[PDB]
Amino acid sequence: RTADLERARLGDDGLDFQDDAAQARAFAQGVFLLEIPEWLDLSAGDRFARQFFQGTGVEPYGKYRDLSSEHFGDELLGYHSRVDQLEQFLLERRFWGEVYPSEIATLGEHLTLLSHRVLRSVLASAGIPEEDWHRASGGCSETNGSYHLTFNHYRSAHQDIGLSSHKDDGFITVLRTTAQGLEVNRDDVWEKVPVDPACFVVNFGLSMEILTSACVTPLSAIMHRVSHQNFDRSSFGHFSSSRCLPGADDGIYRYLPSAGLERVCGSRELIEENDHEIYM
Ligand SMILES: C[C@@H](CCO)[C@@H]1NC(=O)[C@H](C[C@@](C)(O)CO)NC1=O
Ligand SMILES: O=C(O)CCC(=O)C(=O)O
Ligand SMILES: [Cl-]
Ligand SMILES: [Fe+2]
Repeated sequence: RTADLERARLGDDGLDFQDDAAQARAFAQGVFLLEIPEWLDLSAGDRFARQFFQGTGVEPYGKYRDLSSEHFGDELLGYHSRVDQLEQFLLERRFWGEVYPSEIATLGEHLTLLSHRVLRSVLASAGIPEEDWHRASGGCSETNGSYHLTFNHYRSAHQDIGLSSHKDDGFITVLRTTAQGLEVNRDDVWEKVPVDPACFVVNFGLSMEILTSACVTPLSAIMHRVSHQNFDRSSFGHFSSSRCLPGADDGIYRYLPSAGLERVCGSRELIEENDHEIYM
């Protein structure tokens, strides 16, 4: 009932699995483990995930509870109480420097560059021509995408599932979890994702699935969920999406082999539709 996931590392040539078969399975499963660089400090992010929901009486991060979507002119952002056990703080990179604590913005920058390197290995392995990467990824093949650094707290007193089954919206999710509860549906069976605090969980979102749907090896956005938590749980994730600013939306594309990119929908449109289905 626990998934047997491939483990990878970022090395001198990019994303290194144990062998080519291991990489192929990992990309086919749509989820794998990525070793956390030894120099990367996650302790401030872990603390933010434990505090952000607690209010201005709890230092240094409880005050972010007070920052609702209105403060950002973007309904996606700020503090959100979900219908599941989950409550969240979500912030897109254009606000990190102004709004996040400086050490949290730094964490977001590290993860953006790490995710950038991961995505480029995946795009190369898909055989998409390099000059199409920027438009295909809505800027994420460089550092031009939309990036959400999102903190999660599961309220165990709520008699809900932790987080309903869903696919992420974008291309790459880098997930930091230190406690059980994350499950994946591979081959129509729910399985627990092993907990390894020395690794990130990496998966693909809907944009990756759309982008590669006409390729010889389509990559899937893995269905996942968080089971009902009897004790509190927290985590955070870095989400890479096609640039989805209000007014500057880069679009979602499917790659047609030998032809080029065909536009499928808007990036914000996909995020809004997906969030709608996840919860209602
Ligand atoms: C783009 C942004 C979501 C903005 O609403 C990004 N993309 C995702 O797919 C998930 C969505 C849900 C599970 O987390 C939120 O409940 N989280 C993110 O931060
Ligand atoms: O908390 C987790 O482990 C998963 C969070 C998640 O899947 C999400 O926010 O999209
Ligand atoms: Cl609450
Ligand atoms: Fe998710």
